[PDB]
Order: sequence, then structure tokens, then C-alpha cells
Amino acid sequence: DFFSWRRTMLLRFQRMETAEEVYHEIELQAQQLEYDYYSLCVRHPVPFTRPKVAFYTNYPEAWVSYYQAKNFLAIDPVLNPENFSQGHLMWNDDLFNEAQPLWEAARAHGLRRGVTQYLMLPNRALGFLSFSRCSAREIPILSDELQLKMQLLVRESLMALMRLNDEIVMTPEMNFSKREKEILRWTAEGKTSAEIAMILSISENTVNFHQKNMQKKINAPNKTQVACYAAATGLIHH
Amino acid sequence: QDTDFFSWRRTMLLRFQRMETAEEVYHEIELQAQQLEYDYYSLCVRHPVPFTRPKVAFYTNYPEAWVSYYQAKNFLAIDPVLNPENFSQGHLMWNDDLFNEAQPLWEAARAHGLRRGVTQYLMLPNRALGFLSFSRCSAREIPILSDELQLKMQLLVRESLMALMRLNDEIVMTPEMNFSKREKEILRWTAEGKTSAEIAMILSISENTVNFHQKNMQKKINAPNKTQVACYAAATGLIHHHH
Ligand SMILES: CCCCCC(=O)CC(=O)N[C@H]1CCOC1=O
Ligand SMILES: CCCCCC(=O)CC(=O)N[C@H]1CCOC1=O
Repeated sequence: DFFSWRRTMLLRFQRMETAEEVYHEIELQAQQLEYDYYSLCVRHPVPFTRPKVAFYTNYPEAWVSYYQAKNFLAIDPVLNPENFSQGHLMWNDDLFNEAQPLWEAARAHGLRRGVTQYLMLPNRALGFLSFSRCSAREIPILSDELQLKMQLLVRESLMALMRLNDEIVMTPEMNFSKREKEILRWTAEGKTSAEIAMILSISENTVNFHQKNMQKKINAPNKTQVACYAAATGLIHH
Repeated sequence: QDTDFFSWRRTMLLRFQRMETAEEVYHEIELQAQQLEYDYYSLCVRHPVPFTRPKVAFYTNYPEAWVSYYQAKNFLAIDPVLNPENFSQGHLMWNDDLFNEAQPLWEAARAHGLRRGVTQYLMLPNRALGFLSFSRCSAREIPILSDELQLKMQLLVRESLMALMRLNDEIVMTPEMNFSKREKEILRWTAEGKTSAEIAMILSISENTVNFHQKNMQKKINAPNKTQVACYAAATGLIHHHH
């Protein structure tokens, strides 16, 4: 009877044409599980020093504004894979021992209990789904059925959002030609422009143009950043 | 039965996290494969590096005649079972249509006694792609509705490969890069395209030492450039989590 839930959810997400349908479905499923608020967050693998983070939530506008103002993304333990197990995490008082200011601000805004699930996407982006409620001592649930239900919800929603090329999950656009990616693969092996020229039987002049043309559309200083970003997102071995 | 599945997981999770040798993992897969009415299992892993001809390691109890034949005819290069594009929810059932591109492979598999099979796959924290395939000789049918099998296989792919990662098994492990936290920090900056001179200013150290760590970093990995080291680290996710 649970397996039929999995199958319907699988049928639902595969037939979605809109992002609003994805976020709405998450809203419903969260509510079926006695949770009021959902939040879907994605941390991209690049840039390496300040990884891009996009999110979408039905949290109260006041809490979102407060959260961003205090820069809580940078210290939220819910977004730290270390604190997870089997990609699952139940919110508790101890988890926020390092970030109490977050916890108190969240409680002051009406977030008593919550839970988070996470996975890694094909572009190596880290997706986080969080559910939260304002009510204590209600709890629905088996955890096992909870872990497994949420496990599916992160996957199929974010994968759906990728089919639709949504801005929240799609990495900074890097539409390269098959020629450009060949040069990237060899650059990533530590080949010089001269060696890549001989290997591909083209002039070093043509190699450097391609090299510069990729740096153009990404706005990057050298061939080193372009290659590492490509390696980091899996554009090379997808 | 829904309930006795969750407990199956909890034990299997307990099993795999506390296995101490690689043979124990392959052993567990073998029984479950048999418990699931399959004679032959195959666990295959595609590494993310090298970028130009990535290494592929495997372990199976296939008839060796087919193994020798499979490699000899070089079927990996055209095997749809190892192509993530053909999957859905990380799962894939074998049928005559999927092998529309590989006529030599399917009938040859039929000829060696692989009538029916199924494959599950997922991506590991080191960005390696793991594939688990089951196969049987009995020809007949589609088993049990396709939900518990997918889910059983979903777990079996994960925990076996994760167990093998904990054990530093060669089938899953990427080239090890035990760097100092400082050495990894300059790589993050190298991957952002900072010159040794630029990295010096931001970290308050002499340029003599920046060039020093990089060459010292190139030592332990066997590679020429500041570029290849950064790309291998970037490719494996060494540069920002999970390991
Ligand atoms: C305000 C939305 C940005 C945060 C996105 C996210 O997923 C992280 C998260 O929910 N954290 C929870 C934990 C306490 O505060 C929250 O809202
Ligand atoms: C030598 C074996 C390498 C690994 C084989 C593999 O990709 C997994 C697998 O079961 N493939 C199936 C597909 C058809 O023939 C097979 O053997």
C-alpha cells in the first residue's frame, strides 16, 4: 500500500510540465505528513570558495527576510551533510549547539519541530528538503516511512526541476560544444595547448581560441578555472 | 510486508556498516541475488577519472566463458546497461528493445545463458557510478510488480559500494589525495584561477612557499601541473565535502 504511494508519486512528478506543480506537490505532501512549511534548498559545487545557493520555500515572508539578513545559510547545520545519516536528519536542540542564534530566531518565528532530507544531484549539486511545523506532540509518523517518503520527494522534485531547466538547480550555464569539452578533458589531464593541438590535429592557434571562447561565456581568467568547474559539475563525464 | 521490508533494511544497513572485509560484501550480494531468484550477479563501477579513458572495475559470478568473451569482443563500450541515460529512478529492466544498438551483445548473452536480467545504479560521493546487475536463466516472466525489487536493489547498490568505500577497496576508490588543510585551501584558489602570487596575498605567506606546496602536492599524486591536480580534486569532490 506504500509501494502504491511511491508509484503514484513517481507517476505524478514524471508528468509535470511546471515548477509551480512541483512546489505545490511538495506543499501537499508536506501537509499530508502534518507539516506546515517546506523548504527546498540547493548548494551548487561551484564556485569552490563561495558555492552558489538557491532555494524556494513557503516559509513566512518575515522569517525568510530575517534568515537572509543575519546570513544564516553560512551556519545552518541543517545544510551540513556531516550532521546527516542515510541522508536524513531530525531537528533537535543539540544540533543547534553551534548555532543557537539560529534556533532561537526560528522558534521566535514559530518553528518548533522539523526534519530534513538530502542527496547529491548529477551536476554534483547538493539538494536539501526541509519540513517544519509550529505544533508539538502531534507526531504522525514512523521515522522509517518518513525517511523513505522524503527520500523520494527530494529526488523526483529536483530531478523534475532539472528537466524544466529551473534556475534553482541548473548550474551557471556552460553550453559547450563536443569539441570544447574534448579540449577540456585534455586540459584537465595537464596537457599544454601545444600537446592538445597535436593530439587533435589542429593548430595551437585554434586550441587557444576555443580556450578563450569558453572563458568568455563563463567570465573566467584562465583555462584552469574553466577545466576545474567542468570537472566539478561533471560536464565532462555526464 | 511493508513493515518487514523496513526491518530488512535496518539489518542490512547494520550488516553493511559493520562488515570488515570485502568478501563479506560480495557474499551478501550473492545470497540476496539468490534470495531474489537470480543465478548471476554483477557489480560494476565507472570511475570519474582519468578524464580521457576512465577506469572501470568490476566483480561478478558470471560464467567466466562469458566474461572472457565479453571483454574480448569489447562489449563495455556499447553496453546499454552501463549507460545512465537509459535508467529511471536509478533502475532498469532488460528487454529486447533496449539492445537495439547492440545486436552482438544481447544474442551473445542469450547464447551464454543470460535470458533475463535487471540493473540498478547510483552515484557515489567520489562521483563514481556504480552498477549492480542481476541475471537468471529461467526465462518466463516479470517478477513481483516492480517495486520491492527496485527498492531492494536500490539499497543493495548503495550499501555494498559504501561498505567497499569504507574498506578502501580498489573497485571504488579514486586516487587518494591526503593533503594538509592548507594544501587543499590553495587548490580551491588554484581552481578559481589565482596565480601563486595572488594566493600569497590573500593567505599572508611568501610566494616561495606557495610554489613549494604545489610542487609538494604534485609529488604525492604523480602529475605535472597545478591544473591536473586541481581537476582531479575537483572531479572527486575532495575540494568541498563528503570524504
Ligand atoms: C529561509 C529559507 C532558507 C533556508 C533554506 C533551508 O532549507 C534551510 C532551512 O530550512 N533551515 C531551517 C532550520 C531552522 O531555520 C530554518 O528555516
Ligand atoms: C565482464 C562483465 C563486466 C560487467 C558487465 C556489466 O556491465 C553488468 C552486466 O550484467 N551486463 C550485462 C548486460 C548484457 O550482458 C551483461 O553481462
